[PDB]
Amino acid sequence: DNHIDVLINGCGIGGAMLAYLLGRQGHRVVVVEQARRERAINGADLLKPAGIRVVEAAGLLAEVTRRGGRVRHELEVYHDGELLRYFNYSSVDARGYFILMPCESLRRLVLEKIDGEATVEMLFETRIEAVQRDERHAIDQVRLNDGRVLRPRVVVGADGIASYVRRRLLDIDVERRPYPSPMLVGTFALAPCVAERNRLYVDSQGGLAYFYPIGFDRARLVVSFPREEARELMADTRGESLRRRLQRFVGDESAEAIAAVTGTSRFKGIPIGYLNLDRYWADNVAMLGDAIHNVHPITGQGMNLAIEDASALADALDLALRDACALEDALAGYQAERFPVNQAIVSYGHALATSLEDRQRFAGVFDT
Ligand SMILES: Cc1cc2nc3c(=O)[nH]c(=O)nc-3n(C[C@H](O)[C@H](O)[C@H](O)COP(=O)(O)OP(=O)(O)OC[C@H]3O[C@@H](n4cnc5c(N)ncnc54)[C@H](O)[C@@H]3O)c2cc1C
Repeated sequence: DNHIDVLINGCGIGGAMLAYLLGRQGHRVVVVEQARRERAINGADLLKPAGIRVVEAAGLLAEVTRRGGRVRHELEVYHDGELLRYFNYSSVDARGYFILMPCESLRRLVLEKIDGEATVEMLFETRIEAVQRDERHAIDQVRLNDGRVLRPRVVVGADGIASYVRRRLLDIDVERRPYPSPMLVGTFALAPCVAERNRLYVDSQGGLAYFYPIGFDRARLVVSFPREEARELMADTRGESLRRRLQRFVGDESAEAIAAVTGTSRFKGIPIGYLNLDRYWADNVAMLGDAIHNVHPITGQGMNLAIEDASALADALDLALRDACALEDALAGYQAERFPVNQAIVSYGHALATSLEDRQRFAGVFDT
């Protein structure tokens, strides 16, 4: 009646994909999102092979490239201007390729599919107000800020790095530790060199610049420098100090990409955390994506891991909701499958970010 299978807090890329996968299975899903639907959150751009498998299982892979997603299989990494590593991800495995696809492009696609799933109801500009638990400490009722009351079998935090579900429903507090270098991303015209190949540049002074195409006709430039330097560089908004700083460690192959940086004003900061929560669930409440882990954005994997979590959670929840197994066993299974994968990328990110300056150490991180 007001009984539903799953109440998903947050309709980000993780939450959307979980809602679609559950809705495809005929589960009764309510998604609560505080923002308006059209609010575009720019975000990560990368899908790695495991994420691509989810997209492919959702029936979405063709539409990803039709909407500007790009299949790639190479990366060059430079340190102090010289090539350190070249990676061909498909040299052994034809499916080793990755995809560049803006988070918001993929989320809009998924939302279009949800629009046709009659068992899913998406509520925008809506928030959870209060919950009630039963004698077994499972949430049994949820009231929303519009006055709507629901009775869900399962509550999911897909609500991102400041997860309400984590903080308020599970009462978990997370220590922060900021990094000393921020990371910022800007969008520019696309140079032939960027269209050709992804190139990452780092230097012994702690500079980083990563150039890669996005969409049909744009390029990203992701940069990082120590905080005060980064501030000075972004202050000069016609961009001359940044172009010059890039020229110190970015060689001729990417000269046109550097010339494409006409200004600094549309650079955006990127969140940087370090987390992998030792529990992904309690009672009938589970979490995914940035609610449970924060990887250094140097890895590129924030969206990708949210999508991998979503798929594993949809599998585990489908089992529970079908009565193939007890919810606690299904949630325990979700955690065992995801935790080691998320942990490895969280460790890898931190190892990469802290080893920039040291050419040998940085190459060693790539290899291991
Ligand atoms: C500009 C930008 C650049 C980025 N670049 C990178 C990068 O280069 N590499 C990288 O690895 N990662 C990057 N990230 C991080 C990456 O986008 C995220 O890791 C990814 O989106 C996580 O997906 P998620 O579904 O878990 O959460 P999110 O995509 O954060 O989605 C959470 C959703 O929950 C909603 N929400 C939050 N609180 C509530 C509430 N109380 N009630 C209801 N709804 C709520 C939010 O509005 C949002 O829609 C970037 C992020 C930003 C914003």
